[PDB]
Amino acid sequence: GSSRVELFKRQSSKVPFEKDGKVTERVVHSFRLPALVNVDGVMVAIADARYETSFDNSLIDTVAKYSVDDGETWETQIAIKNSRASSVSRVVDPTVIVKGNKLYVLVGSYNSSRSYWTSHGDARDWDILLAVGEVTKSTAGGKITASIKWGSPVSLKEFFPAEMEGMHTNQFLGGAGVAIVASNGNLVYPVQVTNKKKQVFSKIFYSEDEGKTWKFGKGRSAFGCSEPVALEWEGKLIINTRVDYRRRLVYESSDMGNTWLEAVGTLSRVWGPSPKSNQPGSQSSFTAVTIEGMRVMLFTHPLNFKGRWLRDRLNLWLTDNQRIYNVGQVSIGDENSAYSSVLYKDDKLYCLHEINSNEVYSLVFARLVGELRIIKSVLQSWKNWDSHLSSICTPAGCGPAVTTVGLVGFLSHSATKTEWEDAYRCVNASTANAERVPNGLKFAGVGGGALWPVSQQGQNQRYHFANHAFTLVASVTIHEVPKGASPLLGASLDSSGGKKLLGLSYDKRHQWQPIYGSTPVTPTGSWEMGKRYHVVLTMANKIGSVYIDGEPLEGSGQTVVPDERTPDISHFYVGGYKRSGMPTDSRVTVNNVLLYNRQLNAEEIRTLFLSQDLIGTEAHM
Repeated sequence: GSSRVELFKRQSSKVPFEKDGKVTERVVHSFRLPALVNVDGVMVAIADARYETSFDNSLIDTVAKYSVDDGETWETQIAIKNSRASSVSRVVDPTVIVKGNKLYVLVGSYNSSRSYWTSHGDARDWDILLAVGEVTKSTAGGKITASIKWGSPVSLKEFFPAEMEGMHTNQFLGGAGVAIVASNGNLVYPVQVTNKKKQVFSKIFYSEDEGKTWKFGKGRSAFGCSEPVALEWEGKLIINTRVDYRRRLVYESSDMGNTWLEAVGTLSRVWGPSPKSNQPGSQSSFTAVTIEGMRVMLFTHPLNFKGRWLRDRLNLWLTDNQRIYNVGQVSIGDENSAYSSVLYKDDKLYCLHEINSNEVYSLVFARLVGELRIIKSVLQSWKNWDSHLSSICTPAGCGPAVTTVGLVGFLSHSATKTEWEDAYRCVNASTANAERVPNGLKFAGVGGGALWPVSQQGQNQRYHFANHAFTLVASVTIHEVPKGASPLLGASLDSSGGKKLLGLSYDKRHQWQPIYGSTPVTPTGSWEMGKRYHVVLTMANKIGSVYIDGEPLEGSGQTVVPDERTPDISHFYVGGYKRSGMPTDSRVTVNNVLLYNRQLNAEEIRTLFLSQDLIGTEAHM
């Protein structure tokens, strides 16, 4: 269904180049840095127009295209022009906010420097400009048209302090793409800033007065975070950052960037910049939108299988801040496709992104028909499994409802010869020696069990939250007394399962063996063969607990990770290690595995234990 047109056409599309009072249509080398938004039904595409070469330090104006026929035709204009002082004069990384009929565009402007802004030792070639574009629509003679009056840029330099906590400032740019209007009316731009030590960091730069004046939040990301892109979610700014050669860092701020906290329990470090997460990162589109009644976030980044800056394979992601789903590749085949901008308008999905051959960049305008289709299906799957659980009439008359808050994965009835199927469709677990049973799998034999990947997910690690906090729940039944300690459930630190963050085993004397990190295991309680047991493992604040049938076990509530270090879980193991190299034999049935991104409370745990017979997806198929 999806279709595209080369909309900003390299070495071809012309723009009105204005110098010293004179305007001429001028062909442009390369187009980059797409920003695609909506203003009262008017579609607006803003970007770099790189006249002579794709090189960063060269002649660049900020181009605008606009369409009132959902992008079948466009008008073309230059939104902002550089100073024309020299052949490297340039306005850069145009960052857009829409509020009412106004386009607020923020750009760096450089007169003559022949080096990348980040390499600079002073602020002698730099200024930070804001220009406002006023969109007007007309209905003359029954023809819907639009026009945009671009005001003169204004310097916001007076608003950049010489100092921030522990440093002296140098320069700052917007993070590019599209920024936002906060619910309180504030213009909010995430910004990339340099200090005299040449560190790059990201901040929140905001206006409470329609851009008259600006202020910076006192807080900041870690050093090395550039081109931040932001959105607002349940009252907080979520600042999504690029870190060259490292996983992307994601932050949350509830007070206009005054205080920043890494989004460890949701989105930070999920997205790698390449298969080995050892290459340059990218600009990313990141918006919060509503689709079929559901508030969600869309996020794009290229997979960069090729490496360096080529950045092939622009991929789109969908999240409700709990589950994270891979929509798929937006770009075509293995073309280089780095920067992008996703717009949801009148229930249609679009993307303006780069394609680059031989360092010559064009921007394509794609109708993401196939992608939105996949999105709605996944979203209806989410709403409906949350509804299922939610509608359950818990035992003690109706009890407290089963929590879906923070629930990320659900392994139940649906299964396959070699995979166990996630109800929320994001991450399946692989299985071995498993026979299907109502709402679960029956496992047996050395090498049996199911593995639910964490770090093993690869480049994009959606369960990364597990290192900071989680609750893994399951119903289990043991079918033979073991010859020795054998596994049922757990979070493994290494490939085997031999090193465990937190886990439950069972032994030859019919006692439970909970494993807390590397602490010596002390057996406890009692279990009978053939009895269905409820198991819950929680982990939070470096403390681990293990519950059976709703009550904690012996020693529950122990430290499982040293103060200093952050864990790096490899996978969860269910009903065995799923490893041929591991000598144990778990003859067990696991049903309804649940995974939450927080430690459930007493009550939630009791509820789940009481409703084990009801959550299973067998009929609700």
